[PDB]
Amino acid sequence: SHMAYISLNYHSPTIGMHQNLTVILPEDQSFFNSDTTVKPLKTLMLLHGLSSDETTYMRYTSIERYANEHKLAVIMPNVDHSAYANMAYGHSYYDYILEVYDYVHQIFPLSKKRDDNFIAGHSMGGYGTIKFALTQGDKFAKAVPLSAVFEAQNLMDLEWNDFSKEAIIGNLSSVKGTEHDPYYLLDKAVAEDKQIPKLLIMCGKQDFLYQDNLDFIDYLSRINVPYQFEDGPGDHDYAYWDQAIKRAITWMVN
Amino acid sequence: GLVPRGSHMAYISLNYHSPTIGMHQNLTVILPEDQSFFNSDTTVKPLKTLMLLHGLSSDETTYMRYTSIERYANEHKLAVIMPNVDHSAYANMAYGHSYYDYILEVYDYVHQIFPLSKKRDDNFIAGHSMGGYGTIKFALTQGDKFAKAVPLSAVFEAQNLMDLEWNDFSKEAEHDPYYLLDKAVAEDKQIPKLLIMCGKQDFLYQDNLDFIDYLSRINVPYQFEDGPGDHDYAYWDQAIKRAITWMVN
Ligand SMILES: [Mg+2]
Ligand SMILES: [Mg+2]
Ligand SMILES: [Mg+2]
Repeated sequence: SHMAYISLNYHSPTIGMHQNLTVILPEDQSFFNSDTTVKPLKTLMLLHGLSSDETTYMRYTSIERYANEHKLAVIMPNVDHSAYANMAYGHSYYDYILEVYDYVHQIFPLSKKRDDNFIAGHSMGGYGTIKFALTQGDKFAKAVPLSAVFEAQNLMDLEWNDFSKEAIIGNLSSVKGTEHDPYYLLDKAVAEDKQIPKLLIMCGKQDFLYQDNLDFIDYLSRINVPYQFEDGPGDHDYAYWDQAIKRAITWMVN
Repeated sequence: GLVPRGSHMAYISLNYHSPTIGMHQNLTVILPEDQSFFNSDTTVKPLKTLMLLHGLSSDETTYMRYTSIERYANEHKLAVIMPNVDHSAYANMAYGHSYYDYILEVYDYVHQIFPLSKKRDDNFIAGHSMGGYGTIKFALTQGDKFAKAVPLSAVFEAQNLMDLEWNDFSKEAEHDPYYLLDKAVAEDKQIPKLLIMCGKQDFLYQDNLDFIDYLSRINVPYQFEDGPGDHDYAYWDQAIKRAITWMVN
């Protein structure tokens, strides 16, 4: 089992500026044989939080080692703070992550089947994960929010830069009951009979978001949305996300 | 889903384990951002592709740093593949007789995993110094794979291999362009269109004049472009600009 480690710098049409991506691509024998078709890989979209970039999971966890064991391609895009609340509709975080998805599935040998595509992330990346699970449920078979932001008030506790923080403060009164509120997205997804990915939700018991995580899964239980929840000792850091992403990858592929 | 306006390149660094040499190797790939790559509802448009071979004083980043090749390739919507063929890697490939195998492996791998045209008319090869020697060898033994070949300031023997502080054991431890040329002409093999370049102050200028004289006598067509320049990236920057324009037109 071998992996190709890829760094990609490209101009993003959605954001309108350059963005970096990390891609780890398992080596498959079909990729070296010019006479056979490529065998498409299972693929995880992995979303970092506000103190990270496209290199942090590589540096602060052993994710590549876990992915190599399970022959899992992983896509780690850079996410700028301004993507979440400073951009116009159509040019925001949501659109950008879907652009990354489309681009890497066009240019790399990644499966396009729902059963072969997963999404995961922590903190604001866990907010991203649950938003994509509830709006792009036909795209991802499984979703793993880690130490996730589920509530509007959580947003004021985070490490936003100055320009993004000003947009967060200025639009806070507009989050609840909109497409930016995970609870609203959840209620809507059920109503439109949308596919919801299988959910594995994880949080450490010392995390400042732990109780809001319990509140979210309690609501899931009350509206009969299936999920698995795993907790244990751990805080809001990569010592926990290293352990959690190892467990998540095993769960995803099996 | 939004698609690029105008011409942009993706800059890609790839590290992969090579089945051929059983070692990890770096590649640089510059890949045009074609609109089809951002539209999930269309088939990808395969791109014209250059395999570019650096010399023994370089690595897979040197062309990026010491020329403006990416700017030239962006203008002409050309994908460029720059494998590491550095001095230690080449020494291992030459000893194990795996150099052809490695470059062919790189070719096959990038055409499998990236949206690169597999048609001969869309595939080119180029390189300078020992990479020009390599370009000539691939032109004469793999003429069916490349429509065009551009040797820059080529050497015609692998003596530069010895220009490292090898120990005596390593020093002591069909690769002739002219033999390969005779063979290709005798057997009526396909030879790519040839653009041969060398600067007039290069120590290798006379060796290149000797080679094109032999191509004339043996009736192999070519274009030869020369001018002021020495054996350096000031020359290769200008030469690869010209080569890329020639390749894609
Ligand atoms: Mg973070
Ligand atoms: Mg965060
Ligand atoms: Mg050389």
